Amino acid sequence: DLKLGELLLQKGWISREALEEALVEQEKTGDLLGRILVRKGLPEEALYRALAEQKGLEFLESTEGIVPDPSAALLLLRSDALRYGAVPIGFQNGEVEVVLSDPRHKEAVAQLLNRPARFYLALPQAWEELFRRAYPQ
Amino acid sequence: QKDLKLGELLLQKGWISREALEEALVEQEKTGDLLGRILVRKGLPEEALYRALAEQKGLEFLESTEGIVPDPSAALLLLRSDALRYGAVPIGFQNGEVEVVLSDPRHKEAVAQLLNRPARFYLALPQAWEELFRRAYPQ
Ligand SMILES: Nc1nc2c(ncn2[C@@H]2O[C@@H]3COP(=O)(O)O[C@H]4[C@@H](O)[C@H](n5cnc6c(=O)[nH]c(N)nc65)O[C@@H]4COP(=O)(O)O[C@H]3[C@H]2O)c(=O)[nH]1
Ligand SMILES: Nc1nc2c(ncn2[C@@H]2O[C@@H]3COP(=O)(O)O[C@H]4[C@@H](O)[C@H](n5cnc6c(=O)[nH]c(N)nc65)O[C@@H]4COP(=O)(O)O[C@H]3[C@H]2O)c(=O)[nH]1
Repeated sequence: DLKLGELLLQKGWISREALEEALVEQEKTGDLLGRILVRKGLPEEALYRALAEQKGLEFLESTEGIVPDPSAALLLLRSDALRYGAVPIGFQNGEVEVVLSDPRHKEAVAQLLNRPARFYLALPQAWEELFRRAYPQ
Repeated sequence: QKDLKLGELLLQKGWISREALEEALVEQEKTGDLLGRILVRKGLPEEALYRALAEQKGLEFLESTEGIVPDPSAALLLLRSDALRYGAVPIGFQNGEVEVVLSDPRHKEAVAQLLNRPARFYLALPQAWEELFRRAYPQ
């Protein structure tokens, strides 16, 4: 499995020197590598596609057409949906479809859901819009 | 940003190296291929090409067309044959401008002259463009 910097280097979004400079910057700042690269010109959508590939998620370019199934939303308390950044939106072939806000949360969410699931990843605004739709207050 | 060449823009953005751009331009010297086509074939992400080309012609790059509900009244402003020939899908209206999604930034001027009215242009990747076209203009 590839690290994020290598995935992006291979794709050609960043240069070798750019990756080295970002890693050197991270040694002093503690920032996530992805945030540094985005600040230096990596599109956020390109970052998220690479992070999705690294964790076996499907990146969703848009959430606007999703109609959240209330039956699926039942599988997480709203408080858990927010804290874990996970919106169950529906079912497909006996799996619950779940949209994550952060690929790092895949494992924690999957363990908790404890059932076959298909994981998606969405950018922060599209995720928030989808979350409010599925879990209205 | 509208005054820079494609290579310069990609260099400025950190998406191409000076070496890669030199190679591509020298090969174009012999082949006459479109420059972005050469760069992509040598490994430039197609989306990096489209983002730079969008900046160059003042177009808004669309990461996705899947959330667009094409307004049938805007689609009337182009015959289907023109929509496909010019690679332009009129999708709606905002503030008295028509919103138009292009498949190729090089066609912006020809579409603008034809529409003859205030317009807001977008650029979408080929697959995303074709999907939107077929929705706005079923056969
Ligand atoms: N939601 C979100 N998640 C992000 C972001 N950036 C990175 N991640 C994810 O969070 C994990 C920790 O990244 P890190 O703090 O930068 O720590 C990274 C980084 O310090 C470092 N390193 C990362 N990439 C490379 C590389 O290409 N070459 C070398 N030599 N070291 C790398 O290894 C550590 C683990 O790398 P990864 O396996 O890829 O695991 C990454 C990656 O899965 C972001 O902006 N947003
Ligand atoms: N849909 C689409 N459009 C594309 C593509 N590649 C380039 N274009 C666009 O089409 C125009 C013609 O580019 P070209 O035939 O390769 O002709 C180019 C190229 O031969 C050359 N040249 C291009 N970039 C550079 C550069 O950075 N430095 C130098 N010295 N010469 C360049 O100057 C000419 C004008 O360049 P531009 O102003 O950028 O104008 C470009 C650019 O707007 C593509 O792959 N797909």
